[PDB]
Amino acid sequence: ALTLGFAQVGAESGWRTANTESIKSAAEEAGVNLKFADANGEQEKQISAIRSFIQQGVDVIAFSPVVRTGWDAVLQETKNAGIPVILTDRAVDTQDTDVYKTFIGADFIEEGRRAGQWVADQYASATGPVNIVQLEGTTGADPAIDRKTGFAEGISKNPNLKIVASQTGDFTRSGGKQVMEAFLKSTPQIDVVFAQNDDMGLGAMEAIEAAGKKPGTDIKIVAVDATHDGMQALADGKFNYIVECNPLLGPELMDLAKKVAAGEPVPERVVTPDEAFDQAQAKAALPNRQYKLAAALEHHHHHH
Ligand SMILES: OC[C@@H]1O[C@@H](O)[C@H](O)[C@H]1O
Ligand SMILES: [Zn+2]
Ligand SMILES: [Zn+2]
Ligand SMILES: [Zn+2]
Ligand SMILES: [Zn+2]
Ligand SMILES: [Zn+2]
Ligand SMILES: [Zn+2]
Ligand SMILES: [Zn+2]
Repeated sequence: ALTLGFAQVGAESGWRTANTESIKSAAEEAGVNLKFADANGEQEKQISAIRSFIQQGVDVIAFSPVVRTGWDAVLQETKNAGIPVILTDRAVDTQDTDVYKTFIGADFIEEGRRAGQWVADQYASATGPVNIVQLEGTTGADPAIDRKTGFAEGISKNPNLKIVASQTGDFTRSGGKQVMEAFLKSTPQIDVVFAQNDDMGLGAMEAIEAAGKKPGTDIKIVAVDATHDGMQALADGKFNYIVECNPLLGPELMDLAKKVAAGEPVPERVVTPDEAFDQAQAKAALPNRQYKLAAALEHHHHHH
C-alpha cells in the first residue's frame, strides 16, 4: 500500500466539501491508504496534523495551507524526516529552497481578472458611476489575496467602476450575510457585488432578498467556484456571472502521490482549467456536472 497524509483547511464552502469528497473518493478508487485530517480553519490544527504524519512515518504528506505564512519550520521538519510534500489549491510564503515537490491548483488571479473584466464589459456605456461591493475571502489565504488583486486588474481599465466597500467574510454563508447586510446599511447605493466564493455570494443574496431588494436585477451578483447551489442560483436568475474553480483535485493528487513516492519526475506546478457562465449557459451546464468537471480537470496544463 501507499500512505498519503492529507490535512484539509476545513469545510467552510461547498467547494471545500467537494474538494474533501474528491480527495477521499479518489484515494479508494486509486488504492491509497489515506490518513485524512481536518484543521477546521485554524493553522495550528493543520500544523499538528502535519506533525503527526511525520511521527506516523507516512510515505507522502499533502496539504492545503489555510494561510500563506507560518509554514517555514514545519515544511523544513518534513524535509529533515525525508517525507515529500505535494501542495493543493492554496500556495505558501516560504523562503527555504525545494520545500515541496509540486502544487496542484487554480489561477486565482485570472479567476478574479475574469470577473472584473465581466463587470467592466457589462458597465461599458455606464452614464454615471457603478458601485462595486467586494466580499473578501479569509484574511491570509492565497485565493483571497490573489482574487482581490486580479479583480482590480479587471476593473482598472474603466474609472466609472470603483470598489466603494471591501471586507472579509471568511468564505462562509454566515459571513457572507453578516458582511453584506453591513454594506446594505452602511453603503447607500450598490450596483453590483463581487463574492470571492459563491458561498459568501449566496449568504449575500439572502441579505438582498431580506432587505426587500431583487438579486440578479436590483443588485447583480458575480462570484467564483461554480458549486451546485451557486450554479442553481444563476440558473434561476439570482446570480449573473460565476467563474468556475475546479474542486476535483483527487484523481491527479493520487497520480502525483504515486509518482512522487516512487520518485518519478513531476512538473513544478499544475493549473486546473476554468470557464464561466451566464444564466443560460449555467442552465445547460447543470446536467451531468460531476462528469463534465472530472473531464475538465483531465485538460489541466503544466508549469514545468
Ligand atoms: O482554496 C480555494 C477556496 O477555498 C474555499 O473555502 C473556497 O470556496 C475556494 O474558492
Ligand atoms: Zn464519498
Ligand atoms: Zn526556513
Ligand atoms: Zn449539490
Ligand atoms: Zn467545466
Ligand atoms: Zn499531468
Ligand atoms: Zn508537462
Ligand atoms: Zn500557464
